Amino acid sequence: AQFQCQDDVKPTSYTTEEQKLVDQFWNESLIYLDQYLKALETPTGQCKDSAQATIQTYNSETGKMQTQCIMKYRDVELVAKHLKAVLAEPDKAKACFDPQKNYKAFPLYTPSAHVQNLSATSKWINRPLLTDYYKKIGGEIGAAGLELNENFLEITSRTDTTLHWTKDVSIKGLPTLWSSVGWIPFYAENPNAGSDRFRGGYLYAEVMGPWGNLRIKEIDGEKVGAEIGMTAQLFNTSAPYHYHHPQEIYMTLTKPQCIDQNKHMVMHWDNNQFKQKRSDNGWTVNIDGSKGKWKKWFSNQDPEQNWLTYFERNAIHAFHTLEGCNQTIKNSGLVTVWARTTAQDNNQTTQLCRPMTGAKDIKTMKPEDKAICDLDDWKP
Ligand SMILES: [Zn+2]
Repeated sequence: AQFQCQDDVKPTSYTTEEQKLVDQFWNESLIYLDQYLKALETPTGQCKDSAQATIQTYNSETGKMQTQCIMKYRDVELVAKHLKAVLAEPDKAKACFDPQKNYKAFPLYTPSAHVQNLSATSKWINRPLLTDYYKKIGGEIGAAGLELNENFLEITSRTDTTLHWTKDVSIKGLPTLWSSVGWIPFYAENPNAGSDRFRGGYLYAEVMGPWGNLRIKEIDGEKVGAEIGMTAQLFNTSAPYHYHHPQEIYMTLTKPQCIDQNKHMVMHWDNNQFKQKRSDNGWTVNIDGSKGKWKKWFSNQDPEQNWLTYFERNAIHAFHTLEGCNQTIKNSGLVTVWARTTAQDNNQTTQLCRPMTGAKDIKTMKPEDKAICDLDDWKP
């Protein structure tokens, strides 16, 4: 196959010792992506040819979760095709791989010196530390960011990968990968993103994609939509309802300490539980989960049974860690393998629903608060 890299992949020359640091990073990236392919393709549940994914946590007509065999989606099928191509000719794919040591698009971080010390590669890349970032920010956002990043290894180690993976894709099994990828405090500076603790207690990283370490633009003239990485959300946080054009996949790694520690919601934009009104080339979606109505929309997440979920375009979704033992545990959270399938078409912006009661209530947003989501049509 023919690989065309993204335009910001620049030729590089490493010393012999530096090349070994890159190579270990690359090798663990390939394990991660091979395990990702196997997680998509290995049959589970009542699916014969691929993994069974939750696509609605509450189907309005059945009052029950709704699933689909994940490789029935053509965009997922193409991710798998492109992963197979990468794994079949990794020397060619490696031309598009870079440790992002001098990446200019935006800042990338390592959680802490403790996490940095997990690999010679991470020490060499020498990303700025999130413990320094959040000490400077201070306040309640900084307090949450310190709590997450000071305890990052413990939070991301409380995982069980034995049932749906054949190798430990967590930070324990792939420490060079998890310590060297670029971590992004995606919500820390977003005043619309809800509570201060959620904003400081959220991180993601991208192994493969238009902003990852592996940045392939096209394979055999096909645009690579795959965008694959990981997320970490501190316990006792709730996110605002989210939506966006790209389809999205989460695989839950955290082993919960109570069945309701980590709850998620995904419901299609046109679900009859919401109120929709046509807007100019879009939809206004009003969400009223008040007075306990939200509870039936949210499902428990775990690495065995409810481990896989796939979000169709503009599906409303949220991750919620306030219930149950979130009020007794410590140094815990929700850690996942994360992906989007169409990162090179339509609007990649992560959209946030907003409180119906105005900006005054952003800092307490939670599933029970009435919200408005301004969805845009995507291109066919
Ligand atoms: Zn999302």
